[PDB]
Amino acid sequence: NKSDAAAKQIKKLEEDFDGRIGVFAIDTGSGNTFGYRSDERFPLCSSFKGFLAAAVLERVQQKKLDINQKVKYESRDLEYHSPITTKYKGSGMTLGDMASAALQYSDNGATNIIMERFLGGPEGMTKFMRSIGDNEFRLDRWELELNTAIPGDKRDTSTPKAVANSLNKLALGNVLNAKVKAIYQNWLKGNTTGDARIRASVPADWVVGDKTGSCGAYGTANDYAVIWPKNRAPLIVSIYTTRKSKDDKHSDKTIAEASRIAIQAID
Ligand SMILES: *[B@@]1([O])OC2=C([C]=[C]C(F)=C2C([O])=O)[C]2[C][C]21
Ligand SMILES: [Cl-]
Ligand SMILES: [Cl-]
Repeated sequence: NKSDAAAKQIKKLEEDFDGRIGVFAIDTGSGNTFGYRSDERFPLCSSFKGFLAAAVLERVQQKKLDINQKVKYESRDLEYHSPITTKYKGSGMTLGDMASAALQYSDNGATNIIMERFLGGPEGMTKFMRSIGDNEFRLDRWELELNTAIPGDKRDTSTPKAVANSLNKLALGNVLNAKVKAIYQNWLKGNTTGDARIRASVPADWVVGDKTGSCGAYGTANDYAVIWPKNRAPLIVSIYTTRKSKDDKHSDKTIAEASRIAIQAID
């Protein structure tokens, strides 16, 4: 009833913007869930940089990488949208600072360096997600080519559900020890690109961590979040969208509204 209506709201919302919306929301207290197109495929865009930061932390934790290790790149042609790597280029950044920049500012340079040097490229990225029991997620290509978001292209996609479950595992589950879990949570919390998405759908006094993607093509944008309400168990939210025509612009407000809806459905 509280779910059959939630779905109606989402279908109307996708029709409204001539597009396609995928949702998965978990209440980790009640075990309640809500889902619309949650097993349909959607492009990741930048949103996997959230999971890359987690992969770095797992390595870090196995004492295969030092979080404080200097990463040099003074002679690199930094990819477009590297706002943070660009500033430190003359001096390198720690591994920690590089991963968090991948997450928090969606920095392409940080992303690519980490995938090449420490994680085994996209295949390694996909392996890491398998290692935690995510079967849907796939990363095929690098920045920025992975952002094409061409309809029916399965490269570099996942499902809203697979994304949610995964976030749950990494942010709230037992893939990371207490120390590194806390860093991960902090990183998520300090994401700077998500104020118009899932965060705009919740009271100001809930803490949120999130990772957004914006493919910049076929109106494809997304956001995922861990939400900690005041007197309540953490929520997980997962919003994925595409649009019909290559030129369609992405809709921040549609993501926020889909977040409003999902949250009400698991409440
Ligand atoms: B990406 O998918 O992430 C991204 C880009 C541009 C602007 C954005 F706001 C964001 C985001 O939301 O993470 C480009 C780098 C790709
Ligand atoms: Cl970001
Ligand atoms: Cl964890």
